[PDB]
Amino acid sequence: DLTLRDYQMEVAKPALNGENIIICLPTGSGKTRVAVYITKDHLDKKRKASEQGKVIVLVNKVPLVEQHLRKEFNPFLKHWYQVIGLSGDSELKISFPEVVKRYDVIICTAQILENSLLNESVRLSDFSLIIIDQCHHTQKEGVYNNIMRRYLKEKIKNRPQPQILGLTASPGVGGARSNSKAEEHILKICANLDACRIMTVKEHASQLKNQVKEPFKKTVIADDKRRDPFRERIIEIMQDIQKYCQLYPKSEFGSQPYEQWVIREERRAAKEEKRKERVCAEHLKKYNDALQINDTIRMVDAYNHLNNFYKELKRRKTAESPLVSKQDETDEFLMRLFHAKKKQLKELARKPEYDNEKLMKLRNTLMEEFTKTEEPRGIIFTKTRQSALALYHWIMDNPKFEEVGIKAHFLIGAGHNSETKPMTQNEQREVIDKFRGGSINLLIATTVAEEGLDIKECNIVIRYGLVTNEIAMVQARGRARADESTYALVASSGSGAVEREDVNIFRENMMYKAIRRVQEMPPEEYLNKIQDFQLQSIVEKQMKAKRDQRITFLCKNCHKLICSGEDIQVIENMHHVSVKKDFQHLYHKREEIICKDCGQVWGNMMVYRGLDLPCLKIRNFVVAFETTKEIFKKWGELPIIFPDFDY
Amino acid sequence: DLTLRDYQMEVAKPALNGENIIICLPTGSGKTRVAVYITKDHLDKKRKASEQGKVIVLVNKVPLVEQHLRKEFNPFLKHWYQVIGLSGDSELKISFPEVVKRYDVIICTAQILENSLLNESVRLSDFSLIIIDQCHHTQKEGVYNNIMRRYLKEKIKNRPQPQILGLTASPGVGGARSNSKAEEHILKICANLDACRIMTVKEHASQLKNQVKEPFKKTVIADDKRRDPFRERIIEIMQDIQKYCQLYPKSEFGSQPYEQWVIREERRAAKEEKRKERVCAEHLKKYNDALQINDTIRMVDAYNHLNNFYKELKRRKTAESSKQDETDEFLMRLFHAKKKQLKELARKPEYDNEKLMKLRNTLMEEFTKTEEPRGIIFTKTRQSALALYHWIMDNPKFEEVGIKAHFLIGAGHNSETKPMTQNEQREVIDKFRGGSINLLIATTVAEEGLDIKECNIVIRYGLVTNEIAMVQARGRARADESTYALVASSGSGAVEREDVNIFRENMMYKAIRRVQEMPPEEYLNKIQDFQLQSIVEKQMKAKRDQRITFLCKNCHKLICSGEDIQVIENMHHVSVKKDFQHLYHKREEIICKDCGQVWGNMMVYRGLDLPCLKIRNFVVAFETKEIFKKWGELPIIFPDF
RNA sequence: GGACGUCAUGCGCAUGACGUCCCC
RNA sequence: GGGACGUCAUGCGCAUGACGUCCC
Ligand SMILES: Nc1ncnc2c1ncn2[C@@H]1O[C@H](COP(=O)(O)OP(=O)(O)O)[C@@H](O)[C@H]1O
Ligand SMILES: Nc1ncnc2c1ncn2[C@@H]1O[C@H](COP(=O)(O)OP(=O)(O)O)[C@@H](O)[C@H]1O
Ligand SMILES: [Mg+2]
Ligand SMILES: [Mg+2]
Ligand SMILES: [Zn+2]
Ligand SMILES: [Zn+2]
Repeated sequence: DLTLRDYQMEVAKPALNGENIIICLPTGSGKTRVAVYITKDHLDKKRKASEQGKVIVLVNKVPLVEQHLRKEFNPFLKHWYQVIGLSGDSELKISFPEVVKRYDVIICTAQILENSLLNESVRLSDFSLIIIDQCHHTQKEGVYNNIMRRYLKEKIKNRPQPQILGLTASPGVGGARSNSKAEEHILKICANLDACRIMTVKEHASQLKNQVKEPFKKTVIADDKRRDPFRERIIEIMQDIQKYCQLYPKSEFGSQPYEQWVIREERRAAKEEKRKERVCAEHLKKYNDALQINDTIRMVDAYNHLNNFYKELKRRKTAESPLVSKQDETDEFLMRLFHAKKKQLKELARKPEYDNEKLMKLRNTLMEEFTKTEEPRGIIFTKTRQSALALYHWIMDNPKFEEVGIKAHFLIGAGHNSETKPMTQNEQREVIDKFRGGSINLLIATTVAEEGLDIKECNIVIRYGLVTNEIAMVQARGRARADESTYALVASSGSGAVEREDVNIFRENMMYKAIRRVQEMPPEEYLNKIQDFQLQSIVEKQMKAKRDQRITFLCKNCHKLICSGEDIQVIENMHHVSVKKDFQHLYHKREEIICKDCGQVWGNMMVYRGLDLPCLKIRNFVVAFETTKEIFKKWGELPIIFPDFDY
Repeated sequence: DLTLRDYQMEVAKPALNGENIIICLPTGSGKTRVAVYITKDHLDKKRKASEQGKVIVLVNKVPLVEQHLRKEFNPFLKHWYQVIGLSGDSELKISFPEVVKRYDVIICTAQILENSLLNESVRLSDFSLIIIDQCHHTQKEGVYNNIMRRYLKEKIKNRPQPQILGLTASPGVGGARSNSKAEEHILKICANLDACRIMTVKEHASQLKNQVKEPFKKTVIADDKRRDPFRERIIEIMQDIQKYCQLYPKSEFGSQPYEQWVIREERRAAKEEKRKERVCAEHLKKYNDALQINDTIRMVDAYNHLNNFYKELKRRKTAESSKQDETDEFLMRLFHAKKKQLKELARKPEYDNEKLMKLRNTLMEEFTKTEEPRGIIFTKTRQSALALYHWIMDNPKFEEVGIKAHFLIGAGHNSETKPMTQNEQREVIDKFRGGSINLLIATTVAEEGLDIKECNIVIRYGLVTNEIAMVQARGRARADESTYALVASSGSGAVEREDVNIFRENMMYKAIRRVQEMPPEEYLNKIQDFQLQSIVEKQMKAKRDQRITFLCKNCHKLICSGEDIQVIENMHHVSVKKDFQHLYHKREEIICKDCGQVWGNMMVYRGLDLPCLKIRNFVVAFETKEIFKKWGELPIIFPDF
């Protein structure tokens, strides 16, 4: 039984009458339900005018396909039309061109559609309604914009195109600081979705107000005026290393500019055969990491970060199943250095009084807010993955949290480009569905929790010194819309984060005023501006179309002669491997492939057709041409390509 | 008779007792008078302890040497000590090492002292008090910081140094947006001047308040909702050119990103022998210039900017004693077709910019409050100063109500507008205090340092820079019933940029209040750390600093080899081949014979008429091609003629 | 005329963190 | 495991304009 609330109608009306539009409805309003109502209405009128009704709903996240089916599309359309959900995760034995022709309502991740459009074929004439979910991403080189680039390309050259629905809560300002540049970004994503209007709940605003409960805002600041024993004890150690190698920073200890400098320094050193310098630079990064860990997490984690790093070196340096020797002077210096000051750090880390202030501010904000209701739920937005896994263990090892009600769990990302190891797509469901059950009470999450996914309503949402953009700001507030909701920001004065959130509050307020002006804009003006942005949106692709249209291997640490370019061959289209048979002797094995001479990590052992072969990563070698030298980050940056192992 | 007011004392006290400090006193308080009182007090105590008293007062501007002498230092110290003023403008036949030894009070531009320190020699032991004027410049690779880098270098290695006075009004925040990074910048320039404290008028704040009259603030915004006929008529013309060459922008018309794009495009085109493209890109810049001129100045100036540009091409293309390409004849005709329309449209006063009517309105009311009022208009570009002058001239109602105006621009030779002489700036500024000139239309030049008369109105005409210059500009208006106005348009972003500076200024006062309240063990340890890394910042620059054919950019002809070019003096590069006489033409200026592109200018050197060549106008071809901006960017150096 | 520095604005590139999608 | 995209922070470079200095 497919109703709409009065505000939902007001926003939908022009889409029901065929106009391409963007829809701005807050989190908890039910923007997807408006999509459903529009697909049906659109499709019914094509039946009743004896015509084609094919509707494709694009998303940016695999769980949103199956979530949009179960909870919105199937219940209201499966029994009248042919509905399907697609993704890369889907195991179908049917090509996408077929799925177009066999189905009426196609929900899928936008890249599935773009993959087909790349190239019997698929094209945008085949659909009559394209609904883009979270359309603020229709921007730059995003998939959504590449789709729309084609649509717009056809429009201008035509002198039979589908209808386009944009779905979002807040379109954004695109990092701008001026009300002029707010307009310009709004108009730009209006222009990318060829919208005849951006659409907001004006006439039924009072009704919307009651549906979504706006939370109570706080900014709990931490003036770090405590003594910082752990900091001081580390900066000592770092200065002892900086003298040893004679590499002096232009930057504060425990900060980004230091981290950038010390990484540039490790590279340069490695390129110039200066082991002593790079090894110290490598170690100096880990110490710098431990400082900023001490700023945010508990200091036992900072300690552990170092302890584990020096534990790893014991395995890689100590031999097993005769040499000049792996253990260098520089290595033995740094190892001893840490082993000397270790006990001090450990016994200092277990003093709870010198743990970070932010943690006591977090503790305080939790304890009061988890004692207002008998069944409360909440989220902590930490910045790094490690800080999620740590704050979990912080809550575990702390009986007062558990006693008052808090049973917590971390919720991180999926990627394989982090030093912390991810969660599976499936493992995220396991938590999030436990969260709505009440099994898990408190999500400690990275950005992952901010957009899209259906997470239970929250009584508290804590941004633990995390600020990103205006969009994510307002998304995070949307996650807390239960009774007596609270949106807290727990930063320190030294961060700059209180002032960055305050700029986002200014930006958000610009965004509402840029929407109010593009709406009030006379149509001759609006038309002429949108056409101009679209004309230059196509030219932005032409400049990238010119951009895109454009030896020996040595151990970074000890500079040994190991491999030629001819010795390396690709497996599949990614795993590069060596084929020489002297090569057996020049590496060692641990639990992982390390240099025999120096114990530097080279890669890992794999199996391929019952053969134990060595994988080599480009991280860990200096490439020598002929003379110029280089460290490349990923294999694709090299100039010559290697042949496949087996032809 | 050398007094101090009660606030001036409070601020000076620790300097009188020998402590290195920075002094923060508003514009109109008399910070220089505190320098005078400190030099005398310092020098008197060295006489009376039978010892060396040598004091060097560094400045950043040549007029401030002669101004500090006349109006502060000589009247109170010439009759008791040996006072002198130095600069690069000074015509002395005496080396600086001598001037050190012969004089007690040495006022000079800081580079004079650094030149000597570079290298009987000069060094910082020779002075006992160094007073740095406008010490907020003691930053980065500024001269003031290179001086202090040496001072700090000696300090750390010593295990007999002078006292150091920092003079400023507002030290700044250094572009920061966080109260954490405000502290960090304050501490950094505290650390560069080795100050024991930043010093502000707290105990006698009420008295200071009365001395300096704080102006009434306004932000007169212009919602440009008018029709813009001139704009539309130009964008038409630019689209006609963009189709012709097939170079399409990724940017708005009449803006910076367009200007950057269209300059990158002219270069690329010139490197790749694509005359058609570059010539259009060159012309497209001039059209883009005329749009942003239309945004700020009157539109007759935008028209004139184009007319004069196409007039120049008539001289360079028409022969005397084929040059005209298809692309050239296309663009020329194109302008000649749409010309009369632009001219007759430009003389319609109703379609001139709104900001000008907002300016007009803000002037007319504020120049009718007092019978003798004075004021300043801070425009952005030099052209917009010279234009707003002519705007006020050609407008009898300004003159009738009292306004007699004049422009006040810069000195440099790196602008498309031609400068004022050091002397010409005095001629205006001293006329301004006389009442001969009523209204200065100035670039940034008027904001810092120079003694300009007090103002009833100061207008920032869509100009915003940093917090420092903001507060400096407010300082220029401290007469009775003073007003500080900002006249920007909603499309600028400038109202919001000034609002960030207002936030930044407020951070600055709070960062000062915290470094002052900071316990000394903490303050010491932070200053020593910034100084330690300030020296390392020089070491990273000390590694940075320690690191073929010539073809006409337009027509790509073979003109000169590297061997054909020889330097005159250490700057004017010139060709010596004698086929070379034929390949250029002469106008009123050296142009290509084939295409009429400007190559340089004719000079005389030992009675020889020789051709100067600028690197702007040639594609350098190795064996790769390149356009270099200035000769020093090339890899091989040429011998002297 | 040359060199150097500072400020504002805009553009581009790099590093790190976070997230996503597609493919094997 | 590879490729692409986006977001945040930081750093670097180039362009335009304005200003200053020093040496010619
Ligand atoms: N017209 C309606 N009548 C009744 N319930 C509705 C209606 N629209 C939406 N809902 C309910 O609200 C839910 C939408 O919540 P949510 O997904 O948070 O909104 P959004 O799509 O804005 O994020 C639906 O799943 C449904 O349970
Ligand atoms: N203690 C004082 N007694 C008398 N006049 C003073 C005193 N201090 C300053 N002045 C006057 O103030 C003028 C200097 O002010 P100004 O240069 O505008 O301030 P600043 O040095 O802050 O730029 C001098 O010309 C002088 O006549
Ligand atoms: Mg929903
Ligand atoms: Mg003064
Ligand atoms: Zn090795
Ligand atoms: Zn030529």
